[PDB]
Amino acid sequence: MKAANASSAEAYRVLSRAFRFDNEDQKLWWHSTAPMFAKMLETANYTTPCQYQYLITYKECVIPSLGCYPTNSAPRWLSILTRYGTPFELSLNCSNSIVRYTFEPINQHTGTDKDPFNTHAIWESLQHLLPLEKSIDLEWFRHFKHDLTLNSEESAFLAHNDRLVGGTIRTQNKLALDLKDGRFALKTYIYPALKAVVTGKTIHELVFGSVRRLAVREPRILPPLNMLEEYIRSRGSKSTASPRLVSCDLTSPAKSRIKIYLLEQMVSLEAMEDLWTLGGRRRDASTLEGLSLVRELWDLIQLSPGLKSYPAPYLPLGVIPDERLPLMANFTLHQNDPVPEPQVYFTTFGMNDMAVADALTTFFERRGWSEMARTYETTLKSYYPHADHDKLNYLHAYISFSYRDRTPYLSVYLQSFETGDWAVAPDLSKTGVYYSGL
Amino acid sequence: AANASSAEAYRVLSRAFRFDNEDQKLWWHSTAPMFAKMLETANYTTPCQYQYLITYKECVIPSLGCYPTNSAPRWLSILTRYGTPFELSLNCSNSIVRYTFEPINQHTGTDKDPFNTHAIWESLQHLLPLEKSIDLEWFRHFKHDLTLNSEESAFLAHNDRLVGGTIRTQNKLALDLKDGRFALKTYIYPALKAVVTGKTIHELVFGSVRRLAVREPRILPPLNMLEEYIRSRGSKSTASPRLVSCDLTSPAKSRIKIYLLEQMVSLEAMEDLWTLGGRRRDASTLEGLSLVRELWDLIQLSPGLKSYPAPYLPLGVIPDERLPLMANFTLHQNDPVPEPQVYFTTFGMNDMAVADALTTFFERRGWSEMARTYETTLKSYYPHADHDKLNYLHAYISFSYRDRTPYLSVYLQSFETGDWA
Repeated sequence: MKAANASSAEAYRVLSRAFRFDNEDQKLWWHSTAPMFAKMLETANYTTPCQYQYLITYKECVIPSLGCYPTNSAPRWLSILTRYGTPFELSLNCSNSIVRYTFEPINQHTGTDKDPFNTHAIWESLQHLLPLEKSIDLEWFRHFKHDLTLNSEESAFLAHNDRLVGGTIRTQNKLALDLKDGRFALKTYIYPALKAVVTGKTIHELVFGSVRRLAVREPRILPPLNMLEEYIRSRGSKSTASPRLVSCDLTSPAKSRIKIYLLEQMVSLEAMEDLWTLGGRRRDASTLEGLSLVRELWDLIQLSPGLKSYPAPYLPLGVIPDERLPLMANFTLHQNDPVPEPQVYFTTFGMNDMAVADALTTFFERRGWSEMARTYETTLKSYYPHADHDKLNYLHAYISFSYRDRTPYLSVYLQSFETGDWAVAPDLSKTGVYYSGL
Repeated sequence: AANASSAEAYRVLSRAFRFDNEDQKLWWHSTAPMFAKMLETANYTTPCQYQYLITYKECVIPSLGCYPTNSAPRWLSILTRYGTPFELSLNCSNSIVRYTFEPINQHTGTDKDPFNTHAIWESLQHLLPLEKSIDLEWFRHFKHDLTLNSEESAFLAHNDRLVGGTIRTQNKLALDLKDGRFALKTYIYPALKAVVTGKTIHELVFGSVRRLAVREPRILPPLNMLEEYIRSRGSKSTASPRLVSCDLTSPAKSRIKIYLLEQMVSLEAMEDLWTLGGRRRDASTLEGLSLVRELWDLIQLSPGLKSYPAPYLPLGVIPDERLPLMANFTLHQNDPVPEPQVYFTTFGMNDMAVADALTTFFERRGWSEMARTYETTLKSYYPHADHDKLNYLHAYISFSYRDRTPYLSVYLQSFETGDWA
């Protein structure tokens, strides 16, 4: 029978009738991403006024910061945000039905000699969002931006010496919005890799150094920072885990959570357990309860185990993945908890989407999330209603898990590009060095 | 200002040739402008240019599989970082062009040959009649010992967790084009054989050469010395055996090479391979070492330990990687000491910078013609590229030194050349 299509979502259709677009790229970005976004909000039980509110802020404040509409046939900025280098991604917190999105701000100077590593554009996006949420605070943002991203003179140096960085993805920072209660919370993610190159320091040194400087004025983050650094040092110089980025909430320093992210190139349950417990340092009842759910998710998802290289820097659009990625975990430095809190990522990108959806659905049923369980797969298909669904192997980028207040928090991060009726407006998943199938 | 698609032999043969499928036609136009221009610039006579290009088109192109794109299933070869199964190389010291390829046929990657261990025999069938001096005695020995057989292939296909992401190439062929003939070589990759047999690659390679040495005892002394050197590096060594190659010719004339991957990119690591940990201290070794050091200084490889990279890259994607070194050791039948050849693995580095470094090296050896034209010719292979931003043309540079003669070869991206698209 005729199946659900996200291009039918009413808020999408109504807003399309109302909006001014002065630029073809913004119009394309809207029609490419809004069907899925509107459908995701609807299915997550956002009220109709909230659906309008969040889509309008997205169109007016965010779309103009997404750059040219991405194609393989013209130059575009390649973002670390997705494997295809596109600068936008939706995520759903399945436990509390909160929609989130992340984007990499891009403007006219991005990738030119005025801003060759895209270190300046974020300020222009912040200019547009700030008036809408008076609780936004940039104190920590400013600190990490200064310490962990390229400044103008480092940018000029690296641009003139760009053979040092070749095909490296250049993203310095992204923003994320969590959509709740007619408001939004803003977060930043900061990528110190190129700052490490220009300074001759390691990412570890930059990140731990910057947080320690912050801890002079906010001493409450020091105990978990110290524990995290001890855990890291205990793994030795041949460790499979390495620090790669930081994030923080753009809110009052009293409340903001700093997260430090470790890439974990060993894909194994043992590696994920070691991260979850920080090498047996984090052993309390609630942690061990959460660990049983990590193990259940591990068993359901069936990631391809073993050591993983870094992948190709990006995939051209239209290309079917033939790859498996490292794991990742991050650690929150809670102001009221001496032990860092882990969140782990099951990196599913490249795996069969219908099998991942089945694993998620089983997990949802086991948690008694009966709404999520019966709607998830039908809704996911509606995002890409013209696709050969059983062959897809790139919709689920990763699944994140944390356990706090004895509550499982599971989020899915999903390909968000050319959704709904876009596709109408030789089975590669099963060849190459990996097999992906139902 | 030159364009490889102007090469006369390429233009003329393009007017002459029958192609029965689009894949072969695309392979020809993709690779032949560079191939023809390379033969021209290396001073091959006109009849030689035609002879080698015709044999390539008729005997090799039909063994290259489907034309590589990102939108259709294809065999991913270990020969290049993009998984394409063809690569040209130029010996810059003697102006000899070589090409290497991985035989592929209709059964490659199917349940009949899931690791592409059988296709090579068909390619050999097409080449054998053209060159009377091809001999397969050592080939059959090494292929038996070091590549997967049908049973092992079926076992690994049903236990794919053991293979997971790994590039599956078992064996490649190489042709050296000299004096109206060609010399045929094979490279054999025992990694998956090691998985199924439980042997290390070291055990497989050294065992197989020891077995051959029963019939050819003259290879034993250099093999023993090489193994002694490897053993002296211990169990945490940054260098490990990865593959073997040999000539496909009379055993009396054939050289076996054993290849070590060296994860530590440093002049120290390079020198230790060059001297076999101080075992080679003769005048000739030291003259060669002088040039190794000069090349190291000019090329400026990024030093430090390097991980294995992604198994391959999608076509079109510029790399962000720096790679391990490699060295091989020749077992000469008339020399007790193994001879090293070292590889400066340049893939991922700025190509114009590497071409500048090679140009300086050539000038310094008095190779005036080579120095004057190297960069112009290289640009002519990819005439529409933004040359100063290229970082994937020079895969690696190899170097050996013997009989007062420095042998420098370049191995080059060979795909979508001249006026492509």
